[PDB]
Amino acid sequence: SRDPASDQMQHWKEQRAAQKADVLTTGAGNPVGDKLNVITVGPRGPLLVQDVVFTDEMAHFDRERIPERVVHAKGAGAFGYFEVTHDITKYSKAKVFEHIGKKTPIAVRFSTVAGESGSADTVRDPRGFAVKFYTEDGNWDLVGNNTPIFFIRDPILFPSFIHSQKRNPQTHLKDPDMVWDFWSLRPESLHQVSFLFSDRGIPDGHRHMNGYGSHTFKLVNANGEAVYCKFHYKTDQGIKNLSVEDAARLSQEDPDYGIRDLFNAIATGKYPSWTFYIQVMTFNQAETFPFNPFDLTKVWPHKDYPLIPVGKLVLNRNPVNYFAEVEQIAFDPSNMPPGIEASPDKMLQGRLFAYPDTHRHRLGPNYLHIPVNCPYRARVANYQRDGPMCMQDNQGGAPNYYPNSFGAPEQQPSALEHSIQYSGEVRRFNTANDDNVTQVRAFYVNVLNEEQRKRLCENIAGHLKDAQIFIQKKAVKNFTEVHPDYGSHIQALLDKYNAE
Amino acid sequence: SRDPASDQMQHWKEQRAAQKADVLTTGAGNPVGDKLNVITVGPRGPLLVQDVVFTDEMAHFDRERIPERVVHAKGAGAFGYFEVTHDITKYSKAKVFEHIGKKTPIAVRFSTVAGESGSADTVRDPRGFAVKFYTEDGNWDLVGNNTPIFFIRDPILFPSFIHSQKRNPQTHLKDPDMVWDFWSLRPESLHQVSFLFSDRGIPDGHRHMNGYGSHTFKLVNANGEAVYCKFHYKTDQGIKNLSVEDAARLSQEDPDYGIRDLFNAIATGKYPSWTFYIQVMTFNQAETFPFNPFDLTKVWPHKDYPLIPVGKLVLNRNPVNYFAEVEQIAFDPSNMPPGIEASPDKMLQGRLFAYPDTHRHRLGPNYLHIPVNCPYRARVANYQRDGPMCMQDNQGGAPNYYPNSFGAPEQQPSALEHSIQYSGEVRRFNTANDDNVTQVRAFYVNVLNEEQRKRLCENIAGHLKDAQIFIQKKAVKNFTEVHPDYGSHIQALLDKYNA
Amino acid sequence: SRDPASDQMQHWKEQRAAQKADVLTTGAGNPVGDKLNVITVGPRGPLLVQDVVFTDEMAHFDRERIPERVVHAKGAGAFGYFEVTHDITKYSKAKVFEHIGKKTPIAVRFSTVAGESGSADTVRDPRGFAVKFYTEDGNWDLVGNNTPIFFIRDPILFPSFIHSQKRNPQTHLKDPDMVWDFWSLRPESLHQVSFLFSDRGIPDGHRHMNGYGSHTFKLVNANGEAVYCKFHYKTDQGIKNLSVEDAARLSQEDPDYGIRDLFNAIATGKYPSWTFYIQVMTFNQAETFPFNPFDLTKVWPHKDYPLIPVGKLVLNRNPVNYFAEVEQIAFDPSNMPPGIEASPDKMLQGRLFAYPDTHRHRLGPNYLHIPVNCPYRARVANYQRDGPMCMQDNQGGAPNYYPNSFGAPEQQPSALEHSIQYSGEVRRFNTANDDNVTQVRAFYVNVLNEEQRKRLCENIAGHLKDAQIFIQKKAVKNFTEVHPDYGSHIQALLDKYNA
Amino acid sequence: SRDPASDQMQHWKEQRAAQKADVLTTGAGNPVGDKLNVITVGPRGPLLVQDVVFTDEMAHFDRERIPERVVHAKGAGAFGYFEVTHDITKYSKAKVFEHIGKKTPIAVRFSTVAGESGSADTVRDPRGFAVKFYTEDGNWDLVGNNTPIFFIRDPILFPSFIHSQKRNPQTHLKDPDMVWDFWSLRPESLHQVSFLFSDRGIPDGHRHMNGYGSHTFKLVNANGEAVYCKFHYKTDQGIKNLSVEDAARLSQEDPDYGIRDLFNAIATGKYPSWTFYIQVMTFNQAETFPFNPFDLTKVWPHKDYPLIPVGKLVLNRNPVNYFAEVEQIAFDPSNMPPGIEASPDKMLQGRLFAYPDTHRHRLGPNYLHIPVNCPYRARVANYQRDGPMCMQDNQGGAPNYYPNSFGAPEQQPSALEHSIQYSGEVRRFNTANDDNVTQVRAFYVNVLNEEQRKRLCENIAGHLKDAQIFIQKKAVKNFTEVHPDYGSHIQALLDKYNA
Ligand code: HEM
Repeated sequence: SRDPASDQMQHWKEQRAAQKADVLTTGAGNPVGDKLNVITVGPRGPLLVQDVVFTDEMAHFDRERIPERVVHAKGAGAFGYFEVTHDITKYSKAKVFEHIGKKTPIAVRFSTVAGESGSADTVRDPRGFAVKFYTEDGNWDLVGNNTPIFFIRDPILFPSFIHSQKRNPQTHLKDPDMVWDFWSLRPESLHQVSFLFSDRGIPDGHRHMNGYGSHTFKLVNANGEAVYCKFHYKTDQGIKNLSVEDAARLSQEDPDYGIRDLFNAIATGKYPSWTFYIQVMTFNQAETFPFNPFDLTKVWPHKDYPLIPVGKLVLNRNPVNYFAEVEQIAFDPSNMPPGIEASPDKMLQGRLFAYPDTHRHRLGPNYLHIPVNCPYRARVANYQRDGPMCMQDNQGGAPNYYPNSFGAPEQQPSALEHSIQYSGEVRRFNTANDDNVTQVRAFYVNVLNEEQRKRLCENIAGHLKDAQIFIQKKAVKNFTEVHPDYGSHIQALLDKYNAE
Repeated sequence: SRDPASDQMQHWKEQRAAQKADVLTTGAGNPVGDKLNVITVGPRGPLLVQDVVFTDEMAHFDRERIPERVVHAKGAGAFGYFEVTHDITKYSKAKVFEHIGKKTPIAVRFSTVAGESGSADTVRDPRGFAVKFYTEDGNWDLVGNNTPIFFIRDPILFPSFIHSQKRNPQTHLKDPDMVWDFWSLRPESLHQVSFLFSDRGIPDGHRHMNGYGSHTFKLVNANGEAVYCKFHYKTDQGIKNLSVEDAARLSQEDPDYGIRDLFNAIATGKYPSWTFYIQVMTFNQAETFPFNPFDLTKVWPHKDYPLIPVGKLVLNRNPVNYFAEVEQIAFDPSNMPPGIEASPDKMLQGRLFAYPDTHRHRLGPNYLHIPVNCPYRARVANYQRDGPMCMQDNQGGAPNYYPNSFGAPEQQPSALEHSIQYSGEVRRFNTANDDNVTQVRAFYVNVLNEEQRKRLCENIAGHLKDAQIFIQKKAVKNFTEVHPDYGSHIQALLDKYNA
Repeated sequence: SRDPASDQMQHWKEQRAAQKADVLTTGAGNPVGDKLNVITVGPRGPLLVQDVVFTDEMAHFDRERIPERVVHAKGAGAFGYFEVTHDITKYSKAKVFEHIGKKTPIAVRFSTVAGESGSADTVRDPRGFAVKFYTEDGNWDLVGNNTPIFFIRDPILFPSFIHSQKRNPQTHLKDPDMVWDFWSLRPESLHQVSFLFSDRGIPDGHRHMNGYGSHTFKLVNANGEAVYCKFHYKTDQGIKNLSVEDAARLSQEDPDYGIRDLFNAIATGKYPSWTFYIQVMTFNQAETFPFNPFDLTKVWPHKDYPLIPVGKLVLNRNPVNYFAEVEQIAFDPSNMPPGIEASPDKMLQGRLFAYPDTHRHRLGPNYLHIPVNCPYRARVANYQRDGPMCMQDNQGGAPNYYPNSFGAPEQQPSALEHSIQYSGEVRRFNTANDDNVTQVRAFYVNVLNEEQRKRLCENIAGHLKDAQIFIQKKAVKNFTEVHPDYGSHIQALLDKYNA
Repeated sequence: SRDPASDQMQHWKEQRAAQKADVLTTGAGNPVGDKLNVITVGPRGPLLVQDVVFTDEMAHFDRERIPERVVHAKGAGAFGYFEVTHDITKYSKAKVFEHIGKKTPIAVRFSTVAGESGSADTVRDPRGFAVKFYTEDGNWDLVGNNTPIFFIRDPILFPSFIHSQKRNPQTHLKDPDMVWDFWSLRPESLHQVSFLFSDRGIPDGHRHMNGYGSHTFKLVNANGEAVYCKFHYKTDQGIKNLSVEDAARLSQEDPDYGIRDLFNAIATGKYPSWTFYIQVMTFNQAETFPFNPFDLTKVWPHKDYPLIPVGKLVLNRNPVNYFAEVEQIAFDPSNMPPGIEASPDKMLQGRLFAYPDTHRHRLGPNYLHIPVNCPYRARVANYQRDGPMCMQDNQGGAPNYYPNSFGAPEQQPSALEHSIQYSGEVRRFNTANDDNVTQVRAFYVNVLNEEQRKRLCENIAGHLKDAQIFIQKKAVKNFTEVHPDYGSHIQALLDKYNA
């Protein structure tokens, strides 16, 4: 008897008490007489095409892999439910918040960012925290990170930013030169960078980290009244991080540390919890705000905008088949039921398209048919048909054009989006200098203390030292802008490494 | 009011008595407030990405199409069942023939060959007749034509043959030069060609034609006793053909004539029936045979090898969704359950690979998950895992390696194939001159009569006339070899057009 | 002898003078000893996997097909060039209009709409006229129709519209009930419908018809000044249309009529020509305009906005390989270089996404790498990388992020788009009643005459008759709205067939 | 300053002396005015679809990934050439061995086995060593490992094996239970296992390990004379392995150790070298052979079958774009030009299908079009056409069927394969007990010494200990068979960890 995660097979066999083994068939259901030997003419003769038992299995085996997530490749999954503990209907009408005590099945997948499919879990990198709500009014995907902000505030830079974080095109190796060249050119990433290289940079598992929606969403109540908000879910298991020494060791001792940890916790009745809160901001305050409420590189102070309890997030069920329930799960930020809408956030606007579009590539056009993704707690009925690998009945033989005089599904005028009044030219408004220091300075100071500030600079210089000097300079100048000590301290550390 | 096929929508609505209209939702299940208008900034402003309702619908619509079958593109489908009427267990042990009265669900798809997705039904071209059996011991796919023979007897020429029958690479139009060049170079196709251009060349619907497995298959009884055979299923609706004049008209009047014809039949309780027969040849007669018993360009005479009743084939249900139940159904000749095996037939040997292979591209690696294809009458339990669009539970968390000491599915020693002894060199044995006239002559003479003979020659000349002269010559030479009158009669008609 | 199209193979062979035949290799380049026979153990033995020559060919053959266009499936292509004859640089700064006498290689593909890959050419249906300009400032695609307007003015209905125009979900047969139920619910379709069922409904070939960009575009000169416009290209061969009878016959006699006709013309130095014109409208008139200048269901009168000659369109080259140069060619209405931009036109706004989106599914994510589609007359240099089937050098080992301090490509501030001021709410503005009879009436009256009016109603009634009475009424109510005579005349004809 | 590998971007910038930066364009070649800001209505307004610049870049970025190799995912690549140093023409007629001094361009990709794309290099696992020769007679792919043998000898077990080597279906974590349960059930794996857990198990880079073809191949000379053989390429840099402690540290310090190490070597004119040898066995000795000459779990003793020098392998060129030149390169063992053929080896037989098949899925049906894969030193001319992403001219408008009378490519009777006479029943001959200890016992003793023995038993026990007891027992049992001391020693170590 070892950890539950190790006795998977042992427990699976223990479930089959007196039941005899199933009959080994092919793909079509035909039984196999011998699957341990290939057909040949003579004991030492060639293999003939006749062996359809071989090909069948082989062929499929040849198609086991699928393209990995362009980002957030390495991750882990689990299931549970979401419970409403407080009434916040005066803000949103969403069926998911209907009444207290209302439980809604959910799905969650944690992950890293730049790391590829075989990468290690315990490494400095933001964390992925996506939640899928199977509500009556359709599925609701809340794709969030473990940090309330981000490096850039314009989607048009994302493809590049990520490129910089990955491997070099020619060498296929991590390139500090790329990582900092971009960062040193986009001083807006300062905030997030400070947060990334801090202690929260390497959480001690998926259960010891918080979660935020990150972007600014919009909420609408049964009276068409709208208000902005931010989603936050605090770990009831406490915030815990691994030291640079431990993460590095575990990095190779157990690359799937995060995976194992989560699985064993659940398998042993140690179901992980998270508390759901929302920060509210009326339209009025939205203006008075000293910054761009929709600037992903900014946060909403808890003093002027306190968190409001909403419910609880609980994970009490591991997946049965990783590939089918995790690797295949897809979250779409556009999946928002009535009561929840988007906002003028550029990064959010650009995300409304990237995901569904990429899913049609990674999984397929009809990826919403795969169980995990299928909105079973709803009733899909529209005018879409066909597509490769079309499961179900393709909606049978119902009219496939709207409108029509034959009782086919109709639109519901109560599901209408909220309307806002905008005005101005239609152009590319430069947001490069939307103040990339203030909020950062307040963080380096008040938020952190001596120890942290020291460790932080250390963490940074340890990495930034491996870049060219001309890049090192730019970065420091940006850091100095945040605070004179923030810059110098790093400079001092670099001089040491640069020395020898 | 009108034919049931025309009142589809009307009947669908009629089925919804008091029921109210379902709520229109996006793909994720989210309800729509208005699907008749896109979101814009101002009544005359641009469109914004925010409208996911629009993109959701559009995006999917942009991915409705899938690659059509490389062959037998235009077809029709229907469902029914197979019923055993006579006991033939002394030949095969297949669970499908188990006991008399045993009914097994089946699927059928009729089709043409060269014609693309938008082609017309009533056209001179072989007909496709595939039957999928959902038996306990797995799915059984009997893919067959409406003709007992074929043009070539070697798979390595199929790709070319089909090419010659399709459009020209540069112009994209049917090229008579291509069609006859290949045929004039492969006299073995004479048999099938003679069949093709005869009256049966254009059946009057899919219900008035017979079906054959064509290939020589092997049967294995409960005692490891093997014997060869050939499947035949006769139309209980009689054999009817359309005249050149009629087929031409219908070719444009109603291109989907076949589809509509079948659909209304079933819809009107006029369920089509087919009688199942099998020709048995023992291993002994297998040698005595004057030809190659596995030669696809040769038939088994009903005199020496009479048909043996097996059962009935009935189609009593139209598909609910064409794309889902028909355009997506896949048939694999490899799908043969215990009791039925393949044979040394080259053309079939090459067919054992091509289908499953082509299916993984047309539909996908896990196409066997698509309902119509999934062998629901059996229990799939192996060590295959993953693959794009993986439905089901991927077999859950069960051992994924054989062997193993954890109770995973095991092989069944009783499903072992039948063993045969072979011997000789492993090379490319030329089968180009395996006699391409003997049976063909006996066809042109005894099988047909004055009228048919005349019409046939006419049908041929009418087509071959559009090809180059030097090609015409070669073809005539090959016909003359079948029968002196066969050729000359053609040559005569040709001179007229050519003149 | 015969037409150049029929003697394809012949001329190809004639091109190989004393040149000996190339050596037949496999896929990887290895020579083939015999491709006419498969490998087996003994003459009558089974086939073995060893024969990779067989599999290599067979497999590929099993993957020849690819999803056909979701719309405008059946088409024909040709190549030529565009030449500027008049100076309009005072309107647009586009490099393609740079100076008079400037020639720019082009690509063109004609098509139908609902008809699948196998359908016939000579059929009542709007025609597709796309043009690809291989300019220095990138490729510019001018995806147009043979009609200046369309059935609907909102993209969110298109999916549905094309659905109704196609096959029934269950029967898979054209369904008049759908076709008219939709049209009868969207009176905005009247205009185009009236045009479609007119004599221009079935052009005699692709060379005897006009083309228009249909949508309203925006033009910007070297001084940031922008004006709206509409593209029209008239056939220098004249407007010719086949009669109902003729088209019907040809619909089956030669389903590739349009393909054959165009190929031969080019083949015999009868290079088809079209003249390029443009309708200009300043921002001022854009307001005064009694209608919505961006309403695809409207037209700009020639009296108020005359056509202005710009250049000539010449097709002087047939494709060498249909599949490679035509079936694979992709047009993106989004591909507009500096000097030409989009407009508030909802229909056009939605198209900006639909095309590139579907191309990545039909052909692949790197379809811009396919020769015909690649913008060879320009230098592609960005930060995009990887992707399935990545041809070229994936841009070598260059910085793949922007910005950077390493010399990678930089943005050109001279290629900025034109900025326009907007304002208002962001919602779905209902544009279902933007007047659907005023211009339509002006067409039925002044545009046509006695004959055409008679023929039109005839054409319509002949079709709308096969629909359900309750549906028949609706349509008529709509036609009566356009003109009392328009509706009644149809009504009269209907009562006849309904009898 | 730093290693060449780190100063990539720097050196690329250096190459661009006085040249200005290229113009940043979209996919279609259209220039971009600002790629640092998305278009929105007002500074804080929503984003609109008009931003094709955004969508273009975005959409593509969304399709950057492609399925990774099912096996050997984490690897490195490089280019160089092969040079014949010795004459062996008396054995094979392959154009690559033509004459001494003949240089042929080659491609190489080294790799691990179970580890995924992001895994670490310095890990205990066999090493991938594939070579692609761009010969005149087509491409020749010699796909080999760093070990001369393998765990299993029948391909039908491969899928399972690899399954056991990877992650658990439920937990997704390596499962020592799976790894050993299979291994303990297939005693034939012993040989390879012993090698894997020896010091050669974790090579210090790709340049310090040897390469073998592993399988038994057949050679044919100009006079149809055939002999069997084995391929071996020793490293001219000597064999060097990292310690368990060292590999463990590098395993996290630099997971791309192997990639980096190789790149730099080449970048600093330290071009790695490998010598090519072959082991010949006539048909006669093939029989007298105490074992099955085609048993992949056996090796050919250098005393009875000495290495024969053939040439030199050199790698003098790094890739420019990893994705394009390395991640996309595909090696097909089937690719073997005249002179080199396969053998009855079951493991090889099954590989003749697996690769070309898996490639058609991972890259595409026309993957042989991607440069690195295209056989540029040969002329591809066959009868294959179409296929998704069809680059080139699809062979233009040439006859697409065989045979034909128009000068299309023709087969070369001199490229016919070598024929062998086989005899016996066609069934699944069990090969589970083909002696799994003899050659292993010889390895454990004479091959290794005290140190190695101890270190091997150590390395094994270190891993085998994390498996269930019952599994531990079976393993030891198998080990004991090899040699009493082999098993006991392991039993000893085990007892300690177990207690
Ligand atoms: C908003 C409505 C429309 C939508 C969403 C739409 C969508 C499409 C799509 C998805 C394709 C398939 C592209 C491919 O796979 O190659 C297509 C092709 C085509 N469409 Fe439309 N279309 C619309 C309106 C029109 C109109 C009004 C015209 C003419 C101005 C037109 C002319 C064509 C032509 C010529 C093609 C063939 C281009 C090619 O082969 O790539 N379409 N359309």
